[PDB]
Amino acid sequence: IVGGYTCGANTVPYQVSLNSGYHFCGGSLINSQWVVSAAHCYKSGIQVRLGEDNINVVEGNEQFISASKSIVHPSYNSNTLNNDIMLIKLKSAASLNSRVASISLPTSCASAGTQCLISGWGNTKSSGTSYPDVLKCLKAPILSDSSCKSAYPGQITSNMFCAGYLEGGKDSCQGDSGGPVVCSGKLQGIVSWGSGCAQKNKPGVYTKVCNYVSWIKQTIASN
Ligand SMILES: NCc1ccccc1
Ligand SMILES: [Ca+2]
Repeated sequence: IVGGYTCGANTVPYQVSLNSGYHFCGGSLINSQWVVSAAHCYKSGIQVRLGEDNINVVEGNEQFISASKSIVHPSYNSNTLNNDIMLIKLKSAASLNSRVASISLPTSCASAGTQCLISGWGNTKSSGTSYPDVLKCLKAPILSDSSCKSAYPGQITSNMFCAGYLEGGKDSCQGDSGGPVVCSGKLQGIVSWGSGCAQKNKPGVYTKVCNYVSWIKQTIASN
């Protein structure tokens, strides 16, 4: 997250870190045994780390649980990033508490102008590289479909939305991928892609979660 703020320990209780020897992507806990992330975060050997603040220090609220199963969206296209969503099942159910909690799925899509909370352990610099130890946060509005399409000609599908600031300075970044965009207490987006971080006229692009609620629910019901 570039241009954000320190969230505060365990204040984003649905935020998970995906670890394969190191943090490599975010995700969102949606029930005691399932995480939503980005399909482009897929790999084998995932340990889901819940209850994290500093990802380099054991601070006492962590739960580390291996994945038992990954399910990349049936229609994910890694070239266009259309349908950039995957589900991860935990080998055991997480213990839910005030610091480790699921986030509600949308009942309805969100509209441009809605404020949302974006979070992660990704790069905090738009030029160069500095990766934080503690969780970072950014409040950002959803942008209109027309603004998003103007910023990225030929690239925005019905499964994507832009959020952030056209002027630059505030955005998600590499290492935030897969993490949450929460609006009004609902998971509306997944950190997906863009062009660089926090550059003028290049806002972040997010997977539009409301389009996937039926698939998420029916996948969970049979897996
Ligand atoms: N600045 C948007 C973004 C997020 C994650 C990865 C690449 C780009
Ligand atoms: Ca920790």
